[PDB]
Amino acid sequence: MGKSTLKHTRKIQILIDLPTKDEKKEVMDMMYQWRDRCFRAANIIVTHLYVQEMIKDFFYLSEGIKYKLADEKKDEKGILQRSRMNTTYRVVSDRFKGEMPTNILSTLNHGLISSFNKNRVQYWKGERSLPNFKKDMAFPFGLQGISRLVYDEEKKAFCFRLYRVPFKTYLGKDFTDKRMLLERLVKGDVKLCASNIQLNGGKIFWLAVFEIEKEKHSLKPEVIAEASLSLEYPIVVKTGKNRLTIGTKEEFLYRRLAIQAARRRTQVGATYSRSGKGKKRKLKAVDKYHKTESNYVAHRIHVYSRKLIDFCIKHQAGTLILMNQEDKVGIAKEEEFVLRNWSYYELMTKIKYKAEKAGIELIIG
Amino acid sequence: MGKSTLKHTRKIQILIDLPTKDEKKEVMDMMYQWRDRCFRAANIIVTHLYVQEMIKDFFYLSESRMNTTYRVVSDRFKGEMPTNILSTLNHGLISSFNKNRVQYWKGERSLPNFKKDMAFPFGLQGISRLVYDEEKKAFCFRLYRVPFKTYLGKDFTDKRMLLERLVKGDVKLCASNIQLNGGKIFWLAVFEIEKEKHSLKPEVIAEASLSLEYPIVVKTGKNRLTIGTKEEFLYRRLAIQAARRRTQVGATYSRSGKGKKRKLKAVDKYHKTESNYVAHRIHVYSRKLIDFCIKHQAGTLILMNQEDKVGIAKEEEFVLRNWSYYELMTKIKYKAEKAGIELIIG
DNA sequence: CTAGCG
DNA sequence: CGGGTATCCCACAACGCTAG
RNA sequence: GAGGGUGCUUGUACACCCAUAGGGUGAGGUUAAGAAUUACACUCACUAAGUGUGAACAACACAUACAACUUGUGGGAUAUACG
Repeated sequence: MGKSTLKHTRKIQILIDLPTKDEKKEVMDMMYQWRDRCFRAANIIVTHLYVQEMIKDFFYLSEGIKYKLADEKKDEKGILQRSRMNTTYRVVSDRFKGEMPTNILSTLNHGLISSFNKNRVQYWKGERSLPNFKKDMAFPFGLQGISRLVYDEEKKAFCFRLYRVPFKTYLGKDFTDKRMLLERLVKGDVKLCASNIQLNGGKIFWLAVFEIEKEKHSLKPEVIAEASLSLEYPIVVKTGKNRLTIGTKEEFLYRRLAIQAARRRTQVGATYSRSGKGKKRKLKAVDKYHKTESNYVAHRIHVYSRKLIDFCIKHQAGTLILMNQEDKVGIAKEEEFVLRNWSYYELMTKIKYKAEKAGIELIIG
Repeated sequence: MGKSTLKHTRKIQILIDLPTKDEKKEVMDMMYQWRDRCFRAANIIVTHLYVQEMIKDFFYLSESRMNTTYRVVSDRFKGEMPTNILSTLNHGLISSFNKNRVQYWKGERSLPNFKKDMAFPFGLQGISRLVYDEEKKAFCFRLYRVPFKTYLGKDFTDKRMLLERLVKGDVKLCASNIQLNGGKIFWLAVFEIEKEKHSLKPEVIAEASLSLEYPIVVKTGKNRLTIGTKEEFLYRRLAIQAARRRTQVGATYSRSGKGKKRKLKAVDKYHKTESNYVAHRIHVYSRKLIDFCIKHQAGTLILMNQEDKVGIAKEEEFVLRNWSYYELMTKIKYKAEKAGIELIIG
């Protein structure tokens, strides 16, 4: 049987549940410590995974031995004293024990070794650099971190202990969207995957990864929906005599160009702002647009994707084909403006995963 | 007390100085083999040097410092790879590791690794017979027994002048690089140029003029530099003015009877800080003009009146007005006297 | 509840 | 041409069990 | 008046607020000058924001309509700004 669930990530805001300020500050300092140690750990993992492969390659070219990475107790030619994943986990645990819980490591190391194997051939060949994990990386954690999850009616918020630190859930005015999903996890009706935890300027965010089941619709795959993507009209869709124009040039392209105009306005004007105090202070004004472009284009892409899938659903268009997308990709790679200003990879992945969630099969021509 | 010599890097195109195309093809494929060898060797030195330093953390394997790696790579690619290049590369990698050891310890930065398309390093010994050829109308040299001819084309940039001073020896060359991008051979050279003491030459004429869309624009020979732009100087003006208007509106609707000073101190402060803002802006612009004069050894600076009558003027506000503004001229004169620049009112 | 191992 | 950085494309992941 | 704060996260307007926030500072290093002092797109850091109760810059409670809500990690790539 195939996977009946698709992964999803929700942003639930969680707040430290301690009565006083100094205890909250202690928790927050401990979590900044967790983030910093996790980033150091991830660097350590990728370096430690790069090193022994070069040891293998050096030995191979020196004396032609087919050395391999495995437990020597199970392989004659192996160079490692235990399983490789245990090697990286053990070295990182030894270097950083007693500061952050070891499940951050036991869930980070898996993610890094899984990706290193798939980038192995390119690291041997040489078109990729060793990842340089950033300091704002969210530290991942597993289900061993959630315990005693319950609904406390005194506070009307979900309460749990994330590694011996309590947390109430600040769902706010979300009594229908995620309030149900966590209730589904208290009593065992939804599955929670190993999640990530963000820290952004005094607010904690629990990027919970669930497994949302598909939605069985009244779809007729014989009905075919034709969509055309352009930087003049974002989405144009056909279904027999039914057509919906999704988005406008003014709303998407012209807004994005105005936003870039503001960013360039500010970059030009930053030269004569408060100087003599470092680069960060001068470029505070352009820090303001840290992620404004990405967020606006992201929301517009999401709205277009949802409107298109709703178009298919209301017409029961069980199969969607994106017309002539190969030609558009080809011509776009030659013109800088479209590639920079026509986010087609994000729109493509959004449409693919939404259509695969909703049961609409997507074919690209 | 920084280093008296500055380092500049130029990207120049270099061709094989050979008559037949087949010879060029062989030379270029041999250079590609060189690049592959340098890539593998560099990865080996970085990883193995990391291993040797971090040995105590490598317990999970089965059961000077330069020389071991140098001999290993020498037996690795002897004959197929100029050992001078390998020695330069090993020196570079060990130096970089020494510089970044502290960051390597803490887990701050992972191990920097190289690529298939890295430009291979070479010392001064690789380049031989660096002479400027008139018959071939370019610069020619022999990189590891291989003659090579340089291409500048219709290059009006500083590359030709740098090449002339280099072949004349006025500029020292440092550890360079050779890159193979898009079927083209390029030379990434690093030049050690002594910072000649800049002295004010009174013959240099610097013309300072105001404009309608640049706060200060200054001309000096073929070097052109503008200081600021109208929106930059006007943003803060509009911002403070809007703040003053809004604060006035709020105060008029605020609680009265507590004193007129408590009501209009915000307005007085906004006007005063506007004046201080223009003072600081003139200060920075004057500093930039002085730096422009210094950077081109301009001993004489003259500010053009450029007033005229009617024409295009008398309608536009001519941002920065005219040289009658908030002690602008007196400040340029003071800073020039501090720098010894000749100032003649024009 | 946390830490180990593949 | 310097880091640093705003975005684009493009790939991958988001464990599972046992024992003190 | 742009821009922001609170109103779960993102977008649009929204009521209450902050706003010279492209500002006000603080720390370290470097540099120039006889000094005051200046300068650094050097590095780092801090400081404003709904209403009520509350001595409180403690805490708790209440706090918009609409659309969206699969996000993180990494690499490759170009561009803008400045030197």
